[PDB]
Amino acid sequence: EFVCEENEPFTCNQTKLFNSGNFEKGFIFGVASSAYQVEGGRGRGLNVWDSFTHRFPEKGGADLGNGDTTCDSYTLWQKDIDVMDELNSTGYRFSIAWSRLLPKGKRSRGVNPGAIKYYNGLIDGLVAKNMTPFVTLFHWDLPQTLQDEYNGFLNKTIVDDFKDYADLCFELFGDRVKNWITINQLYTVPTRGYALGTDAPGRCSPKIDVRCPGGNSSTEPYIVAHNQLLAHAAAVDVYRTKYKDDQKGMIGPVMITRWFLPFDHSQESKDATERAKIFFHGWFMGPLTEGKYPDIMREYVGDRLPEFSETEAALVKGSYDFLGLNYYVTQYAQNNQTIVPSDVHTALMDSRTTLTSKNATGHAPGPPFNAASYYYPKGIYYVMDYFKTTYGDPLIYVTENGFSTPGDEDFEKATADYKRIDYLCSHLCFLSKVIKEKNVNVKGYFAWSLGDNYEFCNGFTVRFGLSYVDFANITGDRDLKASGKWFQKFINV
Amino acid sequence: EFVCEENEPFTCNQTKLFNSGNFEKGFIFGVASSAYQVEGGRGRGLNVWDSFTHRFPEKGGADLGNGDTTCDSYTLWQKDIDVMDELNSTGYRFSIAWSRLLPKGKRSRGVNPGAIKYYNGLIDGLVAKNMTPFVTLFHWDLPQTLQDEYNGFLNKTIVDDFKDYADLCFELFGDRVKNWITINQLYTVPTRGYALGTDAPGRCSPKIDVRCPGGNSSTEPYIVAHNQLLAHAAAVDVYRTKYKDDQKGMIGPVMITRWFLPFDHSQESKDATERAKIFFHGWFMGPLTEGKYPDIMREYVGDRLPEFSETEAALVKGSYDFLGLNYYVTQYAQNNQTIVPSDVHTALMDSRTTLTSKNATGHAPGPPFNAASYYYPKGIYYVMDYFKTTYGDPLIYVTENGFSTPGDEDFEKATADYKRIDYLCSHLCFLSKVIKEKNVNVKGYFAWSLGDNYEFCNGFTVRFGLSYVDFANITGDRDLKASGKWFQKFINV
Ligand SMILES: *[C@@H]1O[C@H](CO)[C@@H](O[C@@H]2O[C@H](CO)[C@@H](O)[C@H](O)[C@H]2NC(C)=O)[C@H](O)[C@H]1NC(C)=O
Ligand SMILES: *[C@@H]1O[C@H](CO)[C@@H](O)[C@H](O)[C@H]1NC(C)=O
Ligand SMILES: *[C@@H]1O[C@H](CO)[C@@H](O)[C@H](O)[C@H]1NC(C)=O
Ligand SMILES: *[C@@H]1O[C@H](CO)[C@@H](O)[C@H](O)[C@H]1NC(C)=O
Ligand SMILES: *[C@@H]1O[C@H](CO)[C@@H](O)[C@H](O)[C@H]1NC(C)=O
Ligand SMILES: *[C@@H]1O[C@H](CO)[C@@H](O)[C@H](O)[C@H]1NC(C)=O
Ligand SMILES: *[C@@H]1O[C@H](CO)[C@@H](O)[C@H](O)[C@H]1NC(C)=O
Ligand SMILES: *[C@@H]1O[C@H](CO)[C@@H](O)[C@H](O)[C@H]1NC(C)=O
Ligand SMILES: *[C@@H]1O[C@H](CO)[C@@H](O)[C@H](O)[C@H]1NC(C)=O
Ligand SMILES: *[C@@H]1O[C@H](CO)[C@@H](O)[C@H](O)[C@H]1NC(C)=O
Ligand SMILES: *[C@@H]1O[C@H](CO)[C@@H](O)[C@H](O)[C@H]1NC(C)=O
Ligand SMILES: *[C@@H]1O[C@H](CO)[C@@H](O)[C@H](O)[C@H]1NC(C)=O
Ligand SMILES: *[C@@H]1O[C@H](CO)[C@@H](O)[C@H](O)[C@H]1NC(C)=O
Ligand SMILES: *[C@@H]1O[C@H](CO)[C@@H](O)[C@H](O)[C@H]1NC(C)=O
Ligand SMILES: *[C@@H]1O[C@H](CO)[C@@H](O)[C@H](O)[C@H]1NC(C)=O
Ligand SMILES: *[C@@H]1O[C@H](CO)[C@@H](O)[C@H](O)[C@H]1NC(C)=O
Ligand SMILES: [Ca+2]
Repeated sequence: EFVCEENEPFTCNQTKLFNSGNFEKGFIFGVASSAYQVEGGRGRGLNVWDSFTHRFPEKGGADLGNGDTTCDSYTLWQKDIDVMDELNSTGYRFSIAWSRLLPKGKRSRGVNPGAIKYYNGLIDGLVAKNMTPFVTLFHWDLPQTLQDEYNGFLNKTIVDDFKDYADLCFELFGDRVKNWITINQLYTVPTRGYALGTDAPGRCSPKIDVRCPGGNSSTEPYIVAHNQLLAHAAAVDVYRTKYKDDQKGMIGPVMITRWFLPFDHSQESKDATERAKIFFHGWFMGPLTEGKYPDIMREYVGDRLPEFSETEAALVKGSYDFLGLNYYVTQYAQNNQTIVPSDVHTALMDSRTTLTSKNATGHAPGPPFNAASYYYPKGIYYVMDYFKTTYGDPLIYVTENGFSTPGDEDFEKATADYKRIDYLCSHLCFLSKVIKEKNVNVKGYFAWSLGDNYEFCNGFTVRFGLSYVDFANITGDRDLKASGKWFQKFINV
Repeated sequence: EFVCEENEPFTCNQTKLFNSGNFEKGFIFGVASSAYQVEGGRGRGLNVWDSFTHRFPEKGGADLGNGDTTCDSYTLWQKDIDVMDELNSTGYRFSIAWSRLLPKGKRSRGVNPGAIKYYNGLIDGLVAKNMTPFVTLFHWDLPQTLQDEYNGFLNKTIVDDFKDYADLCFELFGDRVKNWITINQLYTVPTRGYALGTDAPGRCSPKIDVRCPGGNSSTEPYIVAHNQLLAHAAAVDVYRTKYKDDQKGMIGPVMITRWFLPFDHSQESKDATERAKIFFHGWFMGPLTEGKYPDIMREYVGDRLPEFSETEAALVKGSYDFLGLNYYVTQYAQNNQTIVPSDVHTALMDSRTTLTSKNATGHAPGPPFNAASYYYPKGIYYVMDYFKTTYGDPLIYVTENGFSTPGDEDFEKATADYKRIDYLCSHLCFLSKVIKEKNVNVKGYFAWSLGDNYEFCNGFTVRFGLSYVDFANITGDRDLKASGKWFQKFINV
């Protein structure tokens, strides 16, 4: 029995006391990436994130970076496998770019054969290395023409287009791909893309930001999330009834997870802490389980929250085989019953709560994570436990988990990412405890990311990768950082 | 009387004997640019050239450059006026970006107010500086969603969308803008964008280039050019019936002009030289004057050449008030009746001619222009005379004329662009001769370009501007090259 440390110093970076043997045999220790962050613009059509970044370069990052060239994994895909081979990664999570397979958006307008060859090459390369291909259908890279036609997910037309795109993917790669993920972080797009206007497509209220071409921020996020659920339900419907019969695989969505703590020792904070969990996670888990949003959210939002039809409710309910939970940090929750003017009101205010980084006394829950948050290693223990106890204990994979490091660090400092090692071992340490003590059904962990790449809304100012990628010499060998070496030795027996 | 020199050395760089007084008083000596090459990606939607450059970086230039930032005239628009003020330029030619005023392509989908403020600022700045606003409605920057919906100009739908977009421009800027241009270089888009696949949208035959997503190099160019005439006629139709009554302005198209010489002293070359002029110029000038395609083109192309309807023929005929001629170089023409396989045949081969840089004896017609051609100063004299005699009422504006300089030249070499001075004075020299001797109705000349910018299909490998723009320091002062100083002294007499 090992005592996991919650604050510095950390002894989990020693493989003598912390190794893969602390987890059950067959645990998936892997890495992850996103299509827009690695692939690039070559051989693919323009998507919504291209338009958002090009029109508002600051919104895509302070460095004004974009997903045009990044590390060019579309051309250097073999290099990613080489890094994984050195990492002994048994699995890998990547995204299929909709604007690559369907540059014109719709399947009827044509399919890019070069896209199929590229993805087949990567999948076959993983199979030759005996790596499990975790595939994300949608990673926020919606084709641009779809947004210019029916505003993307704001219209229900996207459900049919997403169905056809998913239907084509199963026919091409379903023979080898067995882990299908529909959408990554369902909560992110309606909140940061349709309420705050900080992500693509950039819709927000005029008072929230004049740069937004338009938006309401009080009705659009609920509409977009409602149509996303219908599209996600339709994709699961197609896969099980046509491809699961022969390919024998599972399909499941991925949710963003955060742990919540009371701001102080008051009952109002305790209710606000519970409300934060319900609104942040139950907003989708409720429909995923009972086919309807939580009653408290339904009461609070009222008519601004749409409702699923009888046909839709059956499809949405139980529309998952596994859950790709992603946990990064823990935040404190407090009560905020302040009435807000309509011009600046956002859907995030409907919970009547305020999320903070520090406690009432200014104490952090853990070591610093980024410029404006701190990571709480025990938070992942709570998140897995919360999902297991609140919902019928499902098959859970840690599809995304990582630590941000400043990009201005030189090669020696970036490779010596001992802080990244501390983040990963500690979170894995509490992950092992919750699997053992609480019997939580967690079988896979994917560190984010495989290598340094473009970060949404931040450009290249920070790095999440386990392997350093000198963007001045992207064709050069991508050496593994000290965190990468530790992860391989952690896997190695 | 000055003896115009056709080859080196050139004595036309002395304003003492060759100045603006050689032209009639009120002659417009100005500069020109295009939206995609100067404006940038900020505050505008994605167009077809964005997709072309992003998907095929090599096709957009060896340097892989694109129109994302270039000289950033959207942010530094005052700098362009300052350079023109230093040049004593009496006029200026610019383009209104369709993806800027209408980022979604269709007028019903919304109008960008920030675009209106930007264009009004430039127009108002020009008026305060006594600058003549020459506006090009379309400079090949078609909105991407329009191409992704109805294949751009390949469909007749483009006529209605272009009509509404042109109508909006007259309503906003027609109070001050009096020189409206519908399309720039009508011949270029069907040939280099739908036959060779070298320009946007990149449609070409599979054998011509596998990189092209698809196209027929023998049928698509004639269809696209047919719809351009319908779109061009519609834009003129709107201006005359609604705005010409009160605004009192002129609207006219712009065509690319080349002079042709026999390859050798044979009759077959002489026949081919006459055919080259008909196919290069008469393809549109014929319908613009007589309402029908040239008879020789109709016989040669046959069914692959479309025909105008009775309603369309009346609208297309006489759908111009002036003609913006652009002349750069002269090419030799020879006969070539070689039958080509259909899979590799291009529409350019329908003339049964071959265009060469040198004649049969290997002699160049003039001093070198670029890496693979030479400029013939007397060619502009022939073009004005040929257009005047073949097409009565020859109201002619020289909308584009310039000399390219290699980008690898350092700051000192680029500023000392005496080769550009030699090109400009000599072409202007023959321009004065044809105005007097041949009595051609030429009133304006626009040198290309105002400053160094992105070059289509070439990136930033070459420079056409009269003022040096250090692209590492785009916000820095844009000093005038020796050609810019000469041009000001040419006017300042
Ligand atoms: C006409 O062209 C000649 C040839 O370039 C110019 O003479 C150059 O002047 C610059 C600056 O005075 C010198 O650096 C060059 O060395 C000169 N050329 C040569 C070959 O020595 C002349 O200044 C130009 N004059 C006008 C009025 O444009
Ligand atoms: C663990 O971290 C400490 C922190 O400085 C470092 O010195 C040590 O080399 C690391 N060991 C391993 C095995 O990662
Ligand atoms: C595991 O990592 C080692 C370290 O380089 C490598 O040699 C080996 O090939 C890897 N094994 C697999 C199956 O990729
Ligand atoms: C959804 O699709 C079609 C597209 O033309 C349109 O008629 C309908 O009004 C759209 N609805 C919304 C809310 O945009
Ligand atoms: C401050 O944080 C600590 C742990 O980080 C927590 O125990 C304490 O309750 C917080 N302060 C208040 C007033 O709740
Ligand atoms: C409570 O909400 C209001 C408006 O939503 C906001 O201005 C205020 O800062 C919030 N309270 C705290 C402590 O952040
Ligand atoms: C959002 O829509 C509602 C419709 O009830 C309206 O009352 C509100 O003013 C809108 N928001 C903004 C910022 O206009
Ligand atoms: C870039 O990487 C390549 C790898 O093959 C190497 O040969 C080259 O020296 C590197 N150049 C620089 C400037 O780091
Ligand atoms: C452990 O590492 C060795 C190389 O040191 C490698 O050959 C072996 O395959 C690794 N173990 C597994 C299970 O891949
Ligand atoms: C002509 O250019 C010169 C630059 O030397 C400038 O000072 C002058 O004001 C200009 N004349 C105009 C714009 O009438
Ligand atoms: C445009 O082309 C498409 C076929 O891909 C179709 O919607 C339509 O028939 C065309 N437009 C018109 C006006 O016919
Ligand atoms: C080729 O051109 C040169 C000058 O440009 C001329 O002297 C020569 O006679 C020409 N030869 C032909 C047309 O065969
Ligand atoms: C004549 O045309 C054919 C096909 O376009 C080409 O292969 C041949 O080189 C041409 N002849 C000359 C002399 O260029
Ligand atoms: C182009 O179209 C013609 C007739 O429509 C056909 O004969 C030819 O094969 C086509 N070219 C290609 C490359 O398909
Ligand atoms: C950029 O240009 C400005 C003005 O020309 C100048 O003051 C500055 O020193 C330049 N900086 C660099 C790094 O070239
Ligand atoms: C010559 O330059 C001066 C500079 O102020 C300018 O005012 C004038 O308009 C220019 N043209 C003539 C013909 O003087
Ligand atoms: Ca770009």
